[PDB]
Amino acid sequence: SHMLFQNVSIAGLAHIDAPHTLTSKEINERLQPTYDRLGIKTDVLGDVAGIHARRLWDQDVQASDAATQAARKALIDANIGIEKIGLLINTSVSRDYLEPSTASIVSGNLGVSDHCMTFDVANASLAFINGMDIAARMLERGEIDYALVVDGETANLVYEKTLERMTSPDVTEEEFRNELAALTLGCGAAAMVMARSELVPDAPRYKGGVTRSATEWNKLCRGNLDRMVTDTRLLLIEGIKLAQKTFVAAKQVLGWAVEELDQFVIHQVSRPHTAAFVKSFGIDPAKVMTIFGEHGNIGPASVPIVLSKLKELGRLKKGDRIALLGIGSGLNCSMAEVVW
Amino acid sequence: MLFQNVSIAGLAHIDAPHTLTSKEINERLQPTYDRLGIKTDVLGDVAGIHARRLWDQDVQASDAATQAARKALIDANIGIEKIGLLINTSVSRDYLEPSTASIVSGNLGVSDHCMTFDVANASLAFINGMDIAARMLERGEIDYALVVDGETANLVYEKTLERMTSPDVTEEEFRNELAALTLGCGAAAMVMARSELVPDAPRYKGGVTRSATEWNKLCRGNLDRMVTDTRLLLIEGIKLAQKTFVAAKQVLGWAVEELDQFVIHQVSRPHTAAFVKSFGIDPAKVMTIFGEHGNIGPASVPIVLSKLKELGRLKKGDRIALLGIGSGLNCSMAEVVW
Repeated sequence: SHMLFQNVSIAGLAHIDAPHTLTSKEINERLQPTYDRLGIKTDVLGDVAGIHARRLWDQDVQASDAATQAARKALIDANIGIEKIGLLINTSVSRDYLEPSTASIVSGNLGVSDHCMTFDVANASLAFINGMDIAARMLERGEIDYALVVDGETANLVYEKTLERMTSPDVTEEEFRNELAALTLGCGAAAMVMARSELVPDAPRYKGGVTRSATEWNKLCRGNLDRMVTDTRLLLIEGIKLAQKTFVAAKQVLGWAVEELDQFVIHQVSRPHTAAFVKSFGIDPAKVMTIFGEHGNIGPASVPIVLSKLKELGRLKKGDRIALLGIGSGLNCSMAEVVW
Repeated sequence: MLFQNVSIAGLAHIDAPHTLTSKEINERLQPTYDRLGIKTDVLGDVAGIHARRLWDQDVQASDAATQAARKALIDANIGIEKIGLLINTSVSRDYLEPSTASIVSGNLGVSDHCMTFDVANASLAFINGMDIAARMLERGEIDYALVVDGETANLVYEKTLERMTSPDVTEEEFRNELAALTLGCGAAAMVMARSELVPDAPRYKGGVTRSATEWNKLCRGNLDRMVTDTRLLLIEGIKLAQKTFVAAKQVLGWAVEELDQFVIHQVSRPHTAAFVKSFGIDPAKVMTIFGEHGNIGPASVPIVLSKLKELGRLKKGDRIALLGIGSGLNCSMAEVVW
């Protein structure tokens, strides 16, 4: 068995795209005097990072609100009412308060029953996979019939404040480079209904996968509500090394061979970061969908949003072996498999 | 259906070093007490908090959680390389990203096989963390797990006290920020393990959870502010626990008299007393540290359990109930057989 999940399925899946488009052209327009003062002549966002646009919410939209929208849509996709949900896990980096959990707020909005167990899981960009794993263990045991995993991300504040700091006449080069990665973030939401396979015989199967870590690199990317500081160079270098370890483990327990997988759903930080990843592991780029160019990095929601879009586009066929890959601040790297 | 192969290998707690008494707080609030015409000692006489502990300046949650974790490892007689999972369950947190757990892990020097993340669920998160770890242990995914929790309330005291002594504050502003002055600093950590590795260790049975998420607006807190309505929390919490007991006194075969210890999360002395009274619980079987330490959030339950252990109180076979009502509302009840 290799400790892989049995009889755990995905009954429903949905994503929400934030409505307001913010182009990198517009951002560069604001940053140009700082660019000129700093001697920067290259479009670091559009040409280097490879981000042309990202999406934002309204100011008054909280993480719980975005997650709730995604959740209502996932339930419809699974054709079930909220009364069937026995577990709700929120996995977003963004959060309303220190307490209560964002999950309890979303659950309050949806109207879960008194039997519904809820809490948040936080683990940077890999948290949704952690949420799926935690749910999978309860579903496999048969403690619950259905679970919701939800994730709403809000980057409005970090965009507002970073742009203000970076347009300061007294901003330093170092501070500018430190905070630049925050301008690759985007808003969005995703939700997944998981279920015991007996209940949804034709639904895709979730097997789970492997995790490797490098927690001595926990300082590389630190973020709060209004600010994110990132060592992009070291993230690339140490990320690839960690992914290498995880891939070796993935071949051991998942029996993976790149050419035998049909889709790779990869969490993305930037275009060259992804290209380095794809190249180092000999992956077919035609099996790697990217939304980064127009939506940017949506944290832990990135993986399920891309998966949901793949389904929406009709790219997933019955029998397709789908790899869920990611490197998250930690450092952590998780690799799991979905059989459509 | 309960957990069969899950044990508690190690347990530890950290008491914060600095004492701030309610008498000392009241001296600072006295000019505001003399305005507004307030003559009641709400902290000391009503809430039942006479003191709390604060960390030194610039101590993060991860620092406190790291301290507790080092002690829990020692109590368990294992090195950090044995740990396959580390969960941080604290309300307090260093950043939104990355996890506070990854920072604690980096401090400890966990191996590249160690899985880490945070769990947030108000005062119940430690029990959530124990359950999540318990399931991985039973599946054979890991042999040892660390559940850690450090809380810091230094900033929320500094900020609230600043506000309360401002010349513009009203009687209603004042009252609604007394709740923050019932919080305390502290940290706890637990090592959990597969039972065939630790045959003498206490067994963890798991438990039940009931929720009333319709009341998620009652207690909202951040690092520098907390706003509450304690009165509503009391009635609806107890009502929730009653539903949880129906499930608890069914799945866990629970009967109040046949339980040896009650490790209960405390919001205040009156809240605790009403709970004990409502369910016919022997109050002698309910150890309390609230009077001296205040509310330590989700670390409260493991801290008291650790203190019970250190006292050499618990005996083999003791049936211990971990009980808590958390912001949500959530109510979890679990059993540990010593």
